[PDB]
Amino acid sequence: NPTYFFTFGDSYSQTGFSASGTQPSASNPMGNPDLGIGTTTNGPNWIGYLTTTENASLVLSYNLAAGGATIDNALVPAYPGDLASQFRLFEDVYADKPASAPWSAEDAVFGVWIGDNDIGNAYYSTDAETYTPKLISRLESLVEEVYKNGGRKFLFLNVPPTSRSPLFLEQGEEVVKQHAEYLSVYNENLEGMVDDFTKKKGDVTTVLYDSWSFMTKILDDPTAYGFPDATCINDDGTSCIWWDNYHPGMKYHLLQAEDMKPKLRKLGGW
Repeated sequence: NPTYFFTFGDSYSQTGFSASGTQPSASNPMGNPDLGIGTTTNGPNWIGYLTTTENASLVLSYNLAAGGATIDNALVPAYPGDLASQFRLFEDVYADKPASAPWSAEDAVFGVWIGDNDIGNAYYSTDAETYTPKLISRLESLVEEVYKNGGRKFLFLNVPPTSRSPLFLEQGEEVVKQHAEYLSVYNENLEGMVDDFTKKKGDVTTVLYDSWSFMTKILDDPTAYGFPDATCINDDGTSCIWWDNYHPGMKYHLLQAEDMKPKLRKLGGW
């Protein structure tokens, strides 16, 4: 009895899954591409680990995340595959519960990790207090589309401290600070939305995962986690926290997935 895990997000979540590629099955839970391909980590990412390593029962992964995505190109634009377009792909192929993904309220989990690229492209040009609610409201409206389809179990990840990626550190401490302060307001508004949605609906099971505090703990004490420092880059994905100047490697993603497992038990697959 599988859990259907539909995910939405950006390069921290992409695996290159195609809706016309091989579809998830018990023998092939990611569908496509092979587990460990298509990511920004040198191997599996958090979704691959949650699906195949941390799972307590069969999890089938339909991963619609796309590189560089923002929430909606009508707000902060970037690439064609914004979160809105990912939700449209879901509506076009999976929302109506086809034989290849015959999901129900009791066995579908919708995971969303989004907002980093919106912050990264708006943190110096917009007022966080009045602009981040517009981003969060659009996210909520997209979540409502899945609710109307019958989705009831939701996983939201807050934005991690990308302010401390090598890419941002190179821009100076005051830019790190400006970006971090904006990011904090987004994450507060995300938590508020998730709380309000949960209470207003009354029939949903939700998890807000604080990726920000977890990664911050590792960046603040990297050697406790087997990393030599908090800034080095290594594309092996394991020798350093960072796989390139902006994206963490498979070791970080595994540590995060292991941290998430206990917090995901109420969602059915862990």
